[PDB]
Amino acid sequence: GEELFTGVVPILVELDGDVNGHKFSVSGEGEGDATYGKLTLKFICTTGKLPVPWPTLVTTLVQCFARYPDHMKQHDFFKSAMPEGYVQERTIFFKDDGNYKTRAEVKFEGDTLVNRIELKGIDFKEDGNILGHKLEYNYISDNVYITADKQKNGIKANFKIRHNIEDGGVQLADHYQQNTPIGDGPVLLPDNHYLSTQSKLSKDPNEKRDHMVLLEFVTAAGIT
Repeated sequence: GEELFTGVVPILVELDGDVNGHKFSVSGEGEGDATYGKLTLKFICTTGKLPVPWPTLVTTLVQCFARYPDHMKQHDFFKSAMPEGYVQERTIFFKDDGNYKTRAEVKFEGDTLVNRIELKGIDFKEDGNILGHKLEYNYISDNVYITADKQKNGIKANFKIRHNIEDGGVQLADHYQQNTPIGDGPVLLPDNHYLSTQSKLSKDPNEKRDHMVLLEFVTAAGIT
């Protein structure tokens, strides 16, 4: 499975979302180079204006592109599930606001790594930081804490994203994650570790559609 990642791999992302009844879709394209933990992606809202902030979608919109140090390669669940892929599910609780629930299938379609996602958001405040578009657009950086889930032959993870708000404050997004293989072959069930992830958000100055450019680095850590 890891052999599929030694070079540059094209990526396609497709998301359908509904947040407090606001429906939208996002498409993305780019490439990943797991040797360097490196992702370059561009996302477009294909239905018009995105009804939530782009930064709140970053985590939802391919952790198989993590750089695992040589000494940790036996702990890389994500690549070990390929090419058949895995189901990635989250609940994302926005403190003092609504939540997202997401279900994605991440797998190869030929030579392209595809992430197909459905997102449902409920209980948001119409004037909160999310539906009110009060978040900064710049960077997200944090650590994804992974543990084995022997019962689903997969993994769980938990992490926090501390989104900066335009007034100087913070909007916390508490993430709970589960991944389960699609296929029936052996997978690597890891010791506890984390992915150190840095996402840089930008705009394509020639792009008139509502969009997000992402440069991301993802590195496994936490084992000696």
